[PDB]
Amino acid sequence: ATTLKEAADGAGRDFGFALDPNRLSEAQYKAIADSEFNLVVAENAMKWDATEPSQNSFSFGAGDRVASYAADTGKELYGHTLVWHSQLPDWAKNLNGSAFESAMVNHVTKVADHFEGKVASWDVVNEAFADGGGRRQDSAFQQKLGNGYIETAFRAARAADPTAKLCINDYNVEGINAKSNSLYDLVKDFKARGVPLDCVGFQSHLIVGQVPGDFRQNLQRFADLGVDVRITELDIRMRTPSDATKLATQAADYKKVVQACMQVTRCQGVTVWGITDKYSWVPDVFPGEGAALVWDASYAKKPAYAAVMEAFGA
Ligand SMILES: OC[C@H]1CNC[C@@H](O)[C@@H]1O[C@@H]1O[C@H](CO)[C@@H](O[C@@H]2O[C@H](CO)[C@@H](O[C@@H]3O[C@H](CO)[C@@H](O)[C@H](O)[C@H]3O)[C@H](O)[C@H]2O)[C@H](O)[C@H]1O
Repeated sequence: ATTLKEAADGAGRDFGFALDPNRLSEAQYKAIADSEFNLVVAENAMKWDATEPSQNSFSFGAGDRVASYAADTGKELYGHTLVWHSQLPDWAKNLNGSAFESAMVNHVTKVADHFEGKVASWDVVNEAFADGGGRRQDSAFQQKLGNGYIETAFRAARAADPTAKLCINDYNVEGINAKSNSLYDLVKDFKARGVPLDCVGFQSHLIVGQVPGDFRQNLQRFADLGVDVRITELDIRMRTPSDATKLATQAADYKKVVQACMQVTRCQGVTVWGITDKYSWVPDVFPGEGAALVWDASYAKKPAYAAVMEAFGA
């Protein structure tokens, strides 16, 4: 293999990236997107703010651009995300009770219907749980609808799209801890009761030198509930600027994550949360952190690149 795409293809797995469709007009970004990945997810274009800016008025141009990119380049398309507490438009936050429930249901229905037969899998619900266990505490969905909203969302998604793989996605659930235990309980419950649910996403926004040693064990116990698993938003951030030591540790870390996936038969693959450090979300959220991706800000391959290739068995 001479590309990460070839390595993943050869392994029978997915290697994806988070796309900003506006960056496709930057030819270097498009060249790498085209050649190095066999799956794409919209970094932002399919979120609620991006798709339903006012009640029952939809703006699918950006999401369609991502879908068309996937179809044109023959990549799997992964859908992110139907229900998420973050970036929720004010019009939705202003609704309550049944009016809010109906807005959620309408959103799930219209977005899943719009992309039906193009999007292969959806993050139906994103970030429902709390670090330390139990439900997230700053969510409009949890606060207005309570525990049942997750099941409502999954059933609505299946009603709209009978075949798409329906996933729940979260972060800080890579190791076995109170948060991933809560997520595990729900997955087991849903499968026991026949609630539509096909997959679990592990975001894997990790810090350099801190990959959970129990990641494989955790992925495996989820797979054993009878669902697929996926590493959905991998990046491994360090204190900037990078140096040789940090880049080597980061490379080792990428290898650890991709190997954990390789070691679990139902792990569909790994998606990294962007292409280049140039555009990574990390520096804006974490002051003085960054350099989290496989390409640097000048689109040079970092040591992480060879580590990913090696881990896919290339
Ligand atoms: O936080 C990282 C992950 C965590 N898991 C779920 C996953 O969805 C999340 O992704 C991040 O999700 C965040 C919120 O939706 C995104 O951050 C938004 O990213 C947007 C686009 O970069 C930012 O706003 C943009 O600013 C630009 C100014 O040059 C404008 O061009 C855009 O129109 C404007 O929307 C928003 O302030 C910011 O809130 C990040 O790009 C995206 O990487």
